Amino acid sequence: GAMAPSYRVKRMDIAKNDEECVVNAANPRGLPGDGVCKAVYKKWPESFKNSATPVGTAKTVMCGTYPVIHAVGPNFSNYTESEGDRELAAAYREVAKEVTRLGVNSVAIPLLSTGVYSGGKDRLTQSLNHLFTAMDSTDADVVIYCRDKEWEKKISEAIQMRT
Ligand SMILES: OCc1ccc2c(c1)CCO2
Ligand SMILES: OCc1ccc2c(c1)CCO2
Ligand SMILES: [Cl-]
Ligand SMILES: [Cl-]
Repeated sequence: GAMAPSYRVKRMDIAKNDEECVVNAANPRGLPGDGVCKAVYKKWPESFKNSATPVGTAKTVMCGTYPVIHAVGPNFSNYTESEGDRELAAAYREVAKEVTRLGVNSVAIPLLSTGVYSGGKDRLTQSLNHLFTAMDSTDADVVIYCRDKEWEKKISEAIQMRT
């Protein structure tokens, strides 16, 4: 575990992370995808061997010894707000199981269902709060990766609000 498990946020490409494993914002089919998923495919293409897994689940595939945790958030275009909320909570609970199983001391994690799967809504708070609910009981250092300058500020404020 980490010395003093922390949350941090960085505004940069998760494919450049400095952590012991990465969480992909995957699609259920293990396809290269777009956004975070395509960055992950370019950097760790070997990790897409038999990476297909259902919505609300996570499936780890090793790229060398580097673990890629393929987490499948719901596409809110297709799910109801209620069912999508359940599946998004579930995906992060499966990430926490994988992070624990792997024995890593740090993980790089994107905000699931906030991009193309957001159904055109701002889900920063929804996605981050489900991230915290899952990861709070883990002792890995968590580094959240985002693209937008205003999102960085809001995620940082949310982390600091808990102290
Ligand atoms: O698409 C690659 C990429 C990802 C995050 C990010 C940047 C680029 C600039 C600021 O943060
Ligand atoms: O612009 C697409 C994109 C790619 C990688 C990545 C992000 C976005 C946020 C953190 O990591
Ligand atoms: Cl997304
Ligand atoms: Cl972002």
